[PDB]
Amino acid sequence: ILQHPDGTVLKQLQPPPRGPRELEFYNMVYAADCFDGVLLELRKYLPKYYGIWSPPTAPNDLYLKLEDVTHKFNKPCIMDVKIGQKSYDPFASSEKIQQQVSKYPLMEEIGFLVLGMRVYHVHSDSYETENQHYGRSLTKETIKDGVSRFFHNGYCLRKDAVAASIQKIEKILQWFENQKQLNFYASSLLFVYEGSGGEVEVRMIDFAHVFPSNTIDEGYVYGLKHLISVLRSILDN
Ligand SMILES: c1cc(-c2onc3ccc(-c4nnn[nH]4)cc23)cc(C2CCN(C3CCC3)CC2)c1
Repeated sequence: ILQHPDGTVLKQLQPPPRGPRELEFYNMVYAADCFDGVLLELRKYLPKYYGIWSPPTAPNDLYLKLEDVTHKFNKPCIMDVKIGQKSYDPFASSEKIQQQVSKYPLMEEIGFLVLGMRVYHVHSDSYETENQHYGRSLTKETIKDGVSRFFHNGYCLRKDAVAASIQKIEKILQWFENQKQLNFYASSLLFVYEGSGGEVEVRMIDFAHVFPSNTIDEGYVYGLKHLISVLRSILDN
């Protein structure tokens, strides 16, 4: 992710087939002739899409120009959560399935994985960052506290942001409960709140493994529901 002062991020297309798939996903969704009400509603929950972008002198070098979801924040607190029971897609090999499950074998059980968080602490005027290994360390025993960490400013638990996150996730869940045409693997929710009341972003990102489907995305739903349940329990801290 490259953060542009103009309020966008540039995301470089991943190597094929993933990068091209993500381009096609955005293209399909933000198709200017798209009257599909499912895809029209989905736009609300994605970064705004400004089309494919390449440097003036390098047509080879492909990026997506996306809304920076953090842009309107002063001190954004950012958490990326991979959603679903499976982070491998329907066309993965045995090896690829094994690669994906081994990365985090609790994916089926929990239905989400914290990819990272960046949390502004007021009293130190600084950020705590957690990486891949943080979320991949979390077990059933420690997931609730693992998530809670995101909402700690080093003086209070930001229950406002927790409650707001549930409310926004709920609308995304409603979207998924009303569509049977897309299944989403290894995709994420980007949570943002103000670290400097209820000012929150929750957006879907990372679409290198979104496939056509005939069924409810049950794995994504399970993850949203479980994530909500964790967030709900945190409101009782
Ligand atoms: C500032 C802005 C964004 C961001 O803001 N708007 C965004 C829109 C899309 C994406 C995006 N799409 N695909 N992957 N990221 C990312 C966006 C994302 C971040 C961080 C960038 C680093 N990622 C990594 C670290 C854990 C995974 C966590 C999220 C920081």
